[PDB]
Amino acid sequence: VVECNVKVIFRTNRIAFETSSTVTKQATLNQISNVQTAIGLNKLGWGI
Amino acid sequence: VYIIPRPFSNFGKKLSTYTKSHKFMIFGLANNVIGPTGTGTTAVNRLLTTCLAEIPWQKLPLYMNQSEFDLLPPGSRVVECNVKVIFRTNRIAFETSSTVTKQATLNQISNVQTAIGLNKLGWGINRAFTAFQSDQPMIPTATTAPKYEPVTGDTGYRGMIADYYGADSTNDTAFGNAGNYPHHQVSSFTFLQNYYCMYQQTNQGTGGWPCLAEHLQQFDSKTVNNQCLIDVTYKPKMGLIKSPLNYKIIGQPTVKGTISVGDNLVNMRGAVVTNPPEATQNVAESTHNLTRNFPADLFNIYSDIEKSQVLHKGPWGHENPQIQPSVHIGIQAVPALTTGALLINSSPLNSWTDSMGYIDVMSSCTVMEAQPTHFPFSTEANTNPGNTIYRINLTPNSLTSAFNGLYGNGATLGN
Amino acid sequence: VYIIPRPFSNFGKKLSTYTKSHKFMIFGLANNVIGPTGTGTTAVNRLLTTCLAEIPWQKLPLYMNQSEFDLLPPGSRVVECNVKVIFRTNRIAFETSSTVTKQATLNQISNVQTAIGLNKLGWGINRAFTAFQSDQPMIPTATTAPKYEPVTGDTGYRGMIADYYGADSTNDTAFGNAGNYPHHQVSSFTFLQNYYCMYQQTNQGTGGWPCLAEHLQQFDSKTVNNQCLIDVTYKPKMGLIKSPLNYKIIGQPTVKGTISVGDNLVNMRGAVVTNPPEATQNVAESTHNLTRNFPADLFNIYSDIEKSQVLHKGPWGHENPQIQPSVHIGIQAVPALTTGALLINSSPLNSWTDSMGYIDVMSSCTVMEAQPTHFPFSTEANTNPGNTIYRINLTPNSLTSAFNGLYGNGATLGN
Amino acid sequence: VYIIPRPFSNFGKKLSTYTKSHKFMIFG
Repeated sequence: VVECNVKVIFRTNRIAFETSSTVTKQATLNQISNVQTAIGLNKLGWGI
Repeated sequence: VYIIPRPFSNFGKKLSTYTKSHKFMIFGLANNVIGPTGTGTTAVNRLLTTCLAEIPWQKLPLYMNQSEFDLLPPGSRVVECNVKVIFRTNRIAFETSSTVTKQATLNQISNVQTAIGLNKLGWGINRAFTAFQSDQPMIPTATTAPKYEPVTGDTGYRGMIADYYGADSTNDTAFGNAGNYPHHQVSSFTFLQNYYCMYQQTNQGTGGWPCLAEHLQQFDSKTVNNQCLIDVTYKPKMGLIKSPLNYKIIGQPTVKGTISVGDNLVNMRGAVVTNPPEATQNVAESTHNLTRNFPADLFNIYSDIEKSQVLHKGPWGHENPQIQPSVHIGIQAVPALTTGALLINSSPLNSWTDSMGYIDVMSSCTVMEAQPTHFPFSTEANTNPGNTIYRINLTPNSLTSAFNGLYGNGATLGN
Repeated sequence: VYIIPRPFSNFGKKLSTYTKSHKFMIFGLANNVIGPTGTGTTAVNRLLTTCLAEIPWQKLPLYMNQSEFDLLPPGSRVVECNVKVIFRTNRIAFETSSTVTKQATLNQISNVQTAIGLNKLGWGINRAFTAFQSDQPMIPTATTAPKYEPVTGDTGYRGMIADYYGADSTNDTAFGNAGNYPHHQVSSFTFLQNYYCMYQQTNQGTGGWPCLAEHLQQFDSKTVNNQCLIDVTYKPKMGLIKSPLNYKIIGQPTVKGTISVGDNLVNMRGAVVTNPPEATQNVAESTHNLTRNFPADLFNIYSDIEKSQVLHKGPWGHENPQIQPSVHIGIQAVPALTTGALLINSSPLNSWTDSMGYIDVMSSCTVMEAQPTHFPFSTEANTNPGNTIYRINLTPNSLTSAFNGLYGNGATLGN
Repeated sequence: VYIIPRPFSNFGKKLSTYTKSHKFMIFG
């Protein structure tokens, strides 16, 4: 293998809608989410 | 000098045009869990399924209705005909039910996908209309002969023609608070009753599912939205769509001295041809071809309702003593199925949110012709063998496009 | 907008090249007293002989050896291949013997002669290897099937392959103080074991010996010396030199719905063809042709040592459902035989001074190919009928070039 | 002068390429 690449696009995310009122979890049309990417960590840092 | 000027009968050419704004609807058929052999006859075979709905830009009725077709003079041929479609939008459900699995969401991620040649050109089959599943009901289940004409097990379903146009001022089955509506004539949505898929069996030949993905494009719907993604057209290689013109038998010696044999040594090829691939194998195939040549002049259609008959007849209508080949391209519009929000535990993906796309399609075509006569008392339109036209008959279907290529259409009937 | 970019598997193409400096030797075969029928089967026929040695720029081994050939992937085809030769010089004997006739001389008059197309294109036959004469021993005597591969009456002589390359680290017959040497690999002269000549019988057809002289050029050797007189090349019309690529049987309807018949009305020619000249006569000939068309897909080679198999296979390998023709040109290098100084009384010319020419020949070629696969789990390289290739089989040899043209090679075996 | 030109076997290099559009899903 000479070189090999990956490119990714945050095509989008989807978050649920509590109908259930139940619990706790108040139902909302609001949405606050946030992507997070990372590279070397894996190999290079302190993890698994 | 003084030349006495000759006569002339210039027979003009009618050339019409037709259009129609169809409002088609597709469903996001969940990347159709392949159904094994649609028939108890091919039993050991399967169909990888797509939602790629098929726009019948080859069945005459997409372009014109009964009358318009009905009224075309003999020798009427479709010149060119086009389709342009607009991803007018798609709609995806909203799980209220919490039930199951399928977490309720105001989110939405869907994506259009169109494709052209695949059909005809690639390795697949249009097998559609179907028979299928309960909630998370987008994958389907019963294959079936694709429906263009109307089908019936005494009750009947369908009628492309009537789907777009309604019935006759008198026809019962339609007309009615509740029966077969004029749709097109009064804007209505109607579905694109055929989707497309790929066939393949088990052992007499084998290696895996080829890659559709690299033969159809996919857009982020919302992006491509309200924008037209189709607009390809076809100028049929031979679209004589009404019984041809009769050449008249009134010349002279032997060619009407008698109705005998008038044959001659030309030294140039003049008959239609045939390939018969001898597939035989013992762990991956071994073929053999044998060109078969054959005849010519008997008719083109009959039932009159053979408007629901195919368009490009390049493989059987040899015009005059010569030859040629080619297949009408094919075209598909649709949205990959929206996946349910199946939380946590899904580590199979098989829950599918119902979603329907409203694709706006306009179809048009030309077809045209002459009505000449070269004999003073001859009744009918008339020409000469110079062209006369000629068909090439066979026991079964001629190139049954409802079953996959080898570029031209095999002449036999699938599933 | 946002199109999701499709996949791609670009399978690269291996393209190699090969060369080799062969050191060939020719003899001035005395304008070969024609030998009557080399076989007790054609008994009444003859061969006007030339010294024109044949450079086998058509037998794969002239270009590459075992391994290189051996290691070519399926679908490997020779692209082009060339030969250039240099009249490195010739040597003529010196009669010491006074004996006979042949007056001793430090004089020398010799002359090179080369020729191209003759072979294939003209009216002759490569019949060589031979069986011959005592001093003034350049004319020869026994015709014989030309040797490229190895021949044997249990003892064996030859091996083009091994002549150039030697044996295997273990093979006895070679390797040894004295057995089958690596020649090429360690510069050695070796002979051009085939010379060329013309055939012709007695009564079923007749008029005399045509004129070779006007189909080969002759130089004053010494002039042309150490200068290359050949350098022509051939780009084979169809040089698939390794078993082709298998088209896989995994598309869909009928084409694998079953392994049945999938045939179709194309209306275009798609099968290989055949001429069968009906030579019949009563004092100079009378012919009749009858085009025969035929089949296609079974294999290309087997014994693996079919590297000693021919190069341009234009008359039998139809690639995909279509067609074509043509023959690899042919090439000859040599010196007209030096005449003895046969004084006074010679009023027949038949005394010939032994002389040998060292012609320096370099051969090269390209051959190349791909190794693609379009099915996810398919084992082997694989393509599609789109091309698949197809051979056309027969009982005897296909175009047995070792017996003279009619441009293409008759398919039957001579002498 | 006159050098007799040596042989040569240039073995070419296959060099392919591959791609694929995967559609992956993550959970928060």
